[PDB]
Amino acid sequence: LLKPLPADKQIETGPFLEAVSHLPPFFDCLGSPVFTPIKADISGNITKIKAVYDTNPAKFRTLQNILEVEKEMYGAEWPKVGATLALMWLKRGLRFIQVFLQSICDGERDENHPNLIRVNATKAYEMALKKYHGWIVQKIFQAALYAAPYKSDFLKALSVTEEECLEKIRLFLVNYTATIDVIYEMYTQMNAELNYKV
Amino acid sequence: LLKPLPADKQIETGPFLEAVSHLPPFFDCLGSPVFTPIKADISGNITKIKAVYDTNPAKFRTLQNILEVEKEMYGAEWPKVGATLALMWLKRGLRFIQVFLQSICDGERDENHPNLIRVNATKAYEMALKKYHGWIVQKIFQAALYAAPYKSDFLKALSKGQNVTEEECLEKIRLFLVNYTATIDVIYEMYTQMNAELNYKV
Ligand SMILES: CCCCCC
Repeated sequence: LLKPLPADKQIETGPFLEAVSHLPPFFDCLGSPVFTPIKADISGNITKIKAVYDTNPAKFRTLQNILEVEKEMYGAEWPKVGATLALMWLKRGLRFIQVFLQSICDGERDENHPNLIRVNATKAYEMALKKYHGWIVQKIFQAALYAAPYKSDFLKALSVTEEECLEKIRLFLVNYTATIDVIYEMYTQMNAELNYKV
Repeated sequence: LLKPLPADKQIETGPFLEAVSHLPPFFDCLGSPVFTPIKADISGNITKIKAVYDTNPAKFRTLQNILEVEKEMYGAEWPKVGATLALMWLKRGLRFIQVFLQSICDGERDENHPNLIRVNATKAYEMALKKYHGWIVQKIFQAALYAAPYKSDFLKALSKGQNVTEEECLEKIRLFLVNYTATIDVIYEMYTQMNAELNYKV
């Protein structure tokens, strides 16, 4: 469990990194090597933010410290630089995981094919990543969906019943959603969000 | 350039690793983020072979030493393990680069769609990797060719900064290919002789 947001809504870097380093394996529960590059991309971001943090933990104590310090340090290159860029991408993946799991927990599905995960992953993708992907990467997303597991199999890998698995997940989603929201609002407030497409 | 093959055809782990270290950036010359995971995968292999070798340059002096030693270390798990597995996959990416450049150089081409490299990448894929990829990854490869550059850009990017003609670029590549092609053929031969090749698919 991620720690809850303090009153001031600031996120301490070290403990954020520690918690989110546990999430790349989420993609291993999908059950196919097709999803390895996704895990590697999210891990990459985390590694890079950690590297910046470790150069000076006091100065980069919060995620906000990271953005404001880097903004001065890189001037006209910022925000397409350093840990600011890595976190800009990381939050999108983290949002995918949030929308995806929330959707599953809320019982969104295709009534004709309730044990697929297509409508949920497609929803998450739409809300988290689609806007930042060119048409070629979107066609790759579509191919990758044919590697998706059965919902029941994914929930089994995420592990002690299935009805509770969903409840553990709902409990996880509280502070996770709240933290991700704060990070997005931070990017918006600092005009650190970019829109280029891969 | 890669060191030449000696008489004994034993490939020295340290130089080889140093030479192939220059190759992952090849994929950056393709000009799209779509090829990044391929860069990362080949780099991964190189790094893993280095981590095993660094533990004892002497015991792992040769590529053939890696296979011999690991065979003993890991028993029934081998060859699906360590640097042997890493190089099993590395060789396939290296052969992709071999076949693809070789093709380009030799011509080939389509010319109902004249200056797209779909045909050269495709030959290279078929001959090096397709057999080890299941239908989803192959479908992914198909979508990824849409991101492939035109020929000239590619060559432009390969020599980038040095100031060369297309013709000059090509012959530089041809020169490179001699100890590279020879070296990759020897690695493939070693895997066959040591019964270290696996055929599982991704
Ligand atoms: C480099 C991408 C810019 C997006 C902001 C409008």
